[PDB]
Amino acid sequence: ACGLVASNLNLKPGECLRVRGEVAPDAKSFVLNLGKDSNNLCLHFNPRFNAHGDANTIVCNSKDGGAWGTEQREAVFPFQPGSVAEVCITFDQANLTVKLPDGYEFKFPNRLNLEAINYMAADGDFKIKCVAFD
Amino acid sequence: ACGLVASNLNLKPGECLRVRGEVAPDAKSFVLNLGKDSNNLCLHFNPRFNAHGDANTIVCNSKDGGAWGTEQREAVFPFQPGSVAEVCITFDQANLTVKLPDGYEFKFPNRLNLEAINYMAADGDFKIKCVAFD
Ligand SMILES: CO[C@@H]1[C@@H](n2cc(-c3nc(Cl)cs3)nn2)[C@@H](O)[C@@H](CO)O[C@@H]1Sc1cc(Br)cnc1C#N
Ligand SMILES: CO[C@@H]1[C@@H](n2cc(-c3nc(Cl)cs3)nn2)[C@@H](O)[C@@H](CO)O[C@@H]1Sc1cc(Br)cnc1C#N
Repeated sequence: ACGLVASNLNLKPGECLRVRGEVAPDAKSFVLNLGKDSNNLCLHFNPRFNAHGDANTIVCNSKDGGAWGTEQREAVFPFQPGSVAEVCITFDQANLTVKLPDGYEFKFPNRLNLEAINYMAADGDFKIKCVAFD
Repeated sequence: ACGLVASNLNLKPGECLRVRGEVAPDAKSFVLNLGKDSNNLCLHFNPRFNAHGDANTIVCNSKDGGAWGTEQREAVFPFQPGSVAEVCITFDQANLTVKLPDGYEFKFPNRLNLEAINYMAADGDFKIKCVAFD
């Protein structure tokens, strides 16, 4: 975790986390992690421009006691090298809902049953401009 | 800090950090810490409504290897219990500049000669709602 790390977030079900940043002009990939701590992530949100054998694909996963879950890939890639992008995340007992920069929404299943999200971390080719907590 | 803790901020000289939060309805005092880590703070920003023998006074200090420096007190207190408040902070080699909710500005000397601020923490009667980087 070499980008921003925030802890003690106490983000509750139905509350909105908003992250705005600028995608690097030569971006390969970037990451937003949410969960309890670095080893227990309800969401690893990983847009891949050209990385790990994916092109223009969002890969999401969970991490439970340091172990990756099953990957989920999306049908849409509303990111552009160089461009500002905002991502909004909420959750309930069943899913996280991720709203992307073109307003497209997808759900990622809530695997860890967290009562609250206490940890967020950013990494890769995305410079954070702001974060809002409900 | 029961409040938000952020690390890897990489805030550079001349960049503006904007922190917006909610002052608790019955607020006694709150803290914003900036520096290298919890033991090495270029700014401990401590508005005291009624705490530690101060009434409606901003106390600022530095912390160097765990040691509190010489306290600085301000003549102005533009905070109200049960309100939103924003503080904006920048620095150079000589001083931090703190801009308060009514636009009042004061300087606090840069005693640790930090060339980046990597650590922020909130504590006490203030819930961080938003953080912006320039
Ligand atoms: C390559 O690693 C990635 C992981 N990764 C990316 C990053 C970073 N990117 C930046 Cl930017 C900064 S840090 N850190 N770890 C992660 O995205 C994971 C999600 O399932 O996929 C593969 S590992 C993996 C997991 C499973 Br399940 C199956 N196959 C593979 C692979 N390959
Ligand atoms: C009381 O403690 C405070 C310190 N403090 C406040 C908090 C918190 N407030 C919240 Cl809300 C959450 S955590 N934690 N530690 C700090 O503000 C310090 C600044 O100089 O003054 C005194 S200690 C001190 C330092 C010096 Br130099 C001289 N006298 C004293 C005292 N007393």
